[PDB]
Amino acid sequence: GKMAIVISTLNNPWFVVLAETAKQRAEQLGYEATIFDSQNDTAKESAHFDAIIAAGYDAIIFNPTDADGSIANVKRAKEAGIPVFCVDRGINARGLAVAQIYSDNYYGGVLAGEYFVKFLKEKYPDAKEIPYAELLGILSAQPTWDRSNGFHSVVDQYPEFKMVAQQSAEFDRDTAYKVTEQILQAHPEIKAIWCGNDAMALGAMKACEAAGRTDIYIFGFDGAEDVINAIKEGKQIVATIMQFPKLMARLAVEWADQYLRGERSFPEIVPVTVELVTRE
Repeated sequence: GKMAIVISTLNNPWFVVLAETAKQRAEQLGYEATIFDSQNDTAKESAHFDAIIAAGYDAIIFNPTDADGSIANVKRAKEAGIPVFCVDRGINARGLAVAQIYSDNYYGGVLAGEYFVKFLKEKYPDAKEIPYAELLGILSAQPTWDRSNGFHSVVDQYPEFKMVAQQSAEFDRDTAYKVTEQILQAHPEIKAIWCGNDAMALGAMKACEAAGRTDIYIFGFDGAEDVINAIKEGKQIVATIMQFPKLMARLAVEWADQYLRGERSFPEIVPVTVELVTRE
């Protein structure tokens, strides 16, 4: 059998790992697999779907370019009797894809908020107020808000923690440096910074270092090598959340295999868990 891997782009290592891992796993499970690159263009994606259908692929492993724009493509595959398993990104429709597998950003935010409170209440057990800042990801991106909302679902229950600044740094390291530099001038009372990803945590740390604010504790998300090393080295970044993209890609392929072997009972919306990383 053959599986088509339709990836949103290959211009970012995150997506390359997803596509290549899926192809590898399909081959391990005895299938042929081919990667199709949509190049962040829903029209290119649509053309790939039509080619894939015409060529009679047995399953599609899909990373959509747009949660709305990609719906019609999955519907055409469904009408052609080709099962679709989404990975990393989803579509805003049910009953079309067999399953939509994604990293549990909301739960990661919950884990991060829990540790934020644990760590900071250990450092500051008596403080009436623990002011902090939040760096958001890209405002239009679902992961931005799943992470932030998860964090706040925990931290907002502890009124002593006071968010005195909240701003996007675009999931970007250099932007986070600039934004953090400004936040430190405007809100020097902060004791901590919660960051929607590791790139932004690294930028925040460099801004803190430049300001001599080595006392401020920083919390991130992704499990990037540089942040894991910073945490392990006892730097002021003290936590992150590890994601498992290879497990996500492999799960989509494994479920596709299971489906072709006759299984039909799959949940449609499928979070793949994440894990807290700390000094200790």
